[PDB]
Amino acid sequence: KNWSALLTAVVIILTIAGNILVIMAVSLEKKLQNATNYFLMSLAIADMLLGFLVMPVSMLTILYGYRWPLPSKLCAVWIYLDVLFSTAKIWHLCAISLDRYVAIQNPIHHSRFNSRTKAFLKIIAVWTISVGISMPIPVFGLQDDSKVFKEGSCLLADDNFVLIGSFVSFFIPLTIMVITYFLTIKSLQKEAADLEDNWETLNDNLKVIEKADNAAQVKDALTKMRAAALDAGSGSGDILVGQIDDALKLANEGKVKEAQAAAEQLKTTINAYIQKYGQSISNEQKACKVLGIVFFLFVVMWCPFFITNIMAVICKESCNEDVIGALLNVFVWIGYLSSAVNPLVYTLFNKTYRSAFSRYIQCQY
Ligand SMILES: CC(C)COc1ccc(CNC(=O)N(Cc2ccc(F)cc2)C2CCN(C)CC2)cc1
Repeated sequence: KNWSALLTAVVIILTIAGNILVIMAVSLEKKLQNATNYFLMSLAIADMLLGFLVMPVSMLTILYGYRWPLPSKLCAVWIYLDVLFSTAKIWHLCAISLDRYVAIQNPIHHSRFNSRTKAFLKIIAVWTISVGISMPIPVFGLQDDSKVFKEGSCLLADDNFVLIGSFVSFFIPLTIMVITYFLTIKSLQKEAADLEDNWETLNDNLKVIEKADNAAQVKDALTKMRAAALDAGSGSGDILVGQIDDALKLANEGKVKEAQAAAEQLKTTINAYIQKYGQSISNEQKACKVLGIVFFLFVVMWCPFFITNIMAVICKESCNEDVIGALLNVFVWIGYLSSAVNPLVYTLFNKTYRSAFSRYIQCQY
């Protein structure tokens, strides 16, 4: 009746508002300009399109009693959209991890000069592959009207489509995301270990310089310190390398008594920069944790719908399907609420998201 129509109607507007907020935050804040936030904005675009088009149609179908009120030729469109955006999201997320798994493994990943157009084309390519995956739904639904209509109700009825799409769209990106998340935490655990080794090497060679009577000892210690400071090529790694090379210039000239005071000043710079480099890896893994959270939430909230759809294929004879069919009618809306959940996490964890969204609240832009 109507006591559940209101419950399923708030989800649409919450999804719309939250994802429009996310789009505005990504497109407005100058601090979010990188590949990950561009992918998140594309994800928010997909969520906003899903909430603007598919969710209200599903709501009106619910209020009409799970009956299709639109022209019969548009049903194949509806499912297509419901596949086009979600398949994007599960592949957008799967993209991000992969990118963040590989774009950080090059030894100069902590550098500036991010490839904006490269990430833009990556997003376009992910959308293109999602379009290619989603094309069969309308292509084979326009020909056969019994593939998108299951005895008067507009939903996927082809068991082959259900199985393959569940494998292709849902399970494969989920497994890829899990494996890449594990490999990402394993890889990032090594970053914080090499940095500590560089810090220890710098401390050892600074101890060596402080107590010295030779001229080439300074050269050896400064060379070892030069190798340690190189690190992930931040660019201000080279400002520390440049200062070390300045002291190395003093040593190679010959004045030992002058190089030691310089290295003392560089020691203060070294401690400051390492506490800045090791802090950068902390954010590098915090973003990974937040993205893992959003992966988990999306997958878990879309799980029951796929579980029941897979159930409805193989055991079509040895499984009761009286109330189980009605379970899908709320599992689909759990999957829809997965769209609205993401901005909540963004406001819960990412500080810039919190500030921007609070700015837009309480009678303000
Ligand atoms: C041969 C295939 C390409 C044929 O084409 C297919 C492509 C995809 C699938 C599997 N995808 C869905 O079951 N849905 C979309 C989805 C997509 C991705 C996600 F991560 C989450 C949800 C459901 C469609 C029905 N509505 C009501 C809920 C969502 C089925 C067939």
